[PDB]
Amino acid sequence: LGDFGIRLLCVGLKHLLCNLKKLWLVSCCLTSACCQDLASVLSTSHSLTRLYVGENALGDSGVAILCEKAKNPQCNLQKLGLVNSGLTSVCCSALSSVLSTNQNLTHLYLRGNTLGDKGIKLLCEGLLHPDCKLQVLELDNCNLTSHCCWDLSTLLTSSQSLRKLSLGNNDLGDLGVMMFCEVLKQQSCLLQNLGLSEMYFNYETKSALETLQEEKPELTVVFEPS
Amino acid sequence: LGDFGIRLLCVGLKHLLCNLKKLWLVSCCLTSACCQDLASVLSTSHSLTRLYVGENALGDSGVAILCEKAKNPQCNLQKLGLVNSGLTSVCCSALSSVLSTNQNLTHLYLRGNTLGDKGIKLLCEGLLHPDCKLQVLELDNCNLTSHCCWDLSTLLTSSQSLRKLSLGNNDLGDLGVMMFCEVLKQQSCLLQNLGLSEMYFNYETKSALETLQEEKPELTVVFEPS
Repeated sequence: LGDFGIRLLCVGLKHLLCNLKKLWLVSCCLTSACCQDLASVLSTSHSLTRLYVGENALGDSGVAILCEKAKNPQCNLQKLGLVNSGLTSVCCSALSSVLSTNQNLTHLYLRGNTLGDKGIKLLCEGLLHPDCKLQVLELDNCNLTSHCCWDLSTLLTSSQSLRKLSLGNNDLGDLGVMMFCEVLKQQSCLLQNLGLSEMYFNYETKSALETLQEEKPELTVVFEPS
Repeated sequence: LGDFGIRLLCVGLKHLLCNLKKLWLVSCCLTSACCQDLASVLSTSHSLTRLYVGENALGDSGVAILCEKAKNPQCNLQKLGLVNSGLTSVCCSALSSVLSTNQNLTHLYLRGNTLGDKGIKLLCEGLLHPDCKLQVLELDNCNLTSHCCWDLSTLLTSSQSLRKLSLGNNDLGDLGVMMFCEVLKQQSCLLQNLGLSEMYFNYETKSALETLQEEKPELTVVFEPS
């Protein structure tokens, strides 16, 4: 269902009496060209809350379009599946704007996007905003490294809305993770799965993670690979 | 004084009654080809203790040659200036062998060599050896990152011979440095300049470094850039 298919599909999505709530357009050979129509659906639709458009060519220039309308505080978007969209840090300022302004957005899935450390810093500007209500943030293969741990650490204790943070298959660094343990103990509200899957650590780090689960029993799970 | 010049120079260096102790061949348009002759000088010379051959094309394949003779426990080499020699982690196993076996080697200067984290791991195998007597190790622009901090941390407290460690212009990470502070306090003998020059840190890290100097007064200096 390439870009043209979306132009046609959006005819129904923007239509009155269209009560569709969840729409998956994952891997539909889409490009940023279709974002102009999807953005309109997000703006006008009274019912669409779950939009999954990852595994597409909706790169930074595409997300910026979706964000221009998704940032509207009256938008009903709750879950945004911009997974393997080929995003870079370039559009994280747009995602940040949406996170900051759109109080209805509770789940954002960015895995597969090579956002790097710059992207995390930009997202944090929104995530740490008092009006951000994001609960679940997924950051697996996002090409992150240890230099972003200070910003992720900030989110772990400073974001009062965040509940889950699915860090994953990226070379984050085991030392960085040990820092997370120390800060999470400081009354963090991040009680859901912390990810860190497919991420390997030395002994001291693994010990720290096991300790965290015991010392902070309100935490659902670390979910180490071994 | 290219490789040929060295072949001629070594005639005097290998000669009896040649009491030369310090020789600088820095930036002399040398390649690994000359190492065959320099290595012979190191093996036979009764007086040469200071050999500086950096800023040359004496890459990994060149160092391996020098190491083959410098590793000899009867070698009089004390300072080895393999600075900007264009070395990679490939020859660090050779340098490790020298550090482990040659008890007369007290200063090793590797700045400018893109050794990376793999190089540090390999050097540590030698540096942490009970027979290693190295006192000064220079690692400035060595293309290191935060993933080597566990091995450097081990070096900081486990090597009883090391006195100075000139970490420098590399993106080591400020979190990594904070770890160094914590371990140095554990009766480290590394009381000389810790380098970390031209390396910029966040507030918490700078505070930790200033604290280290106050809490561990036997430490000569951290030497932060600001």
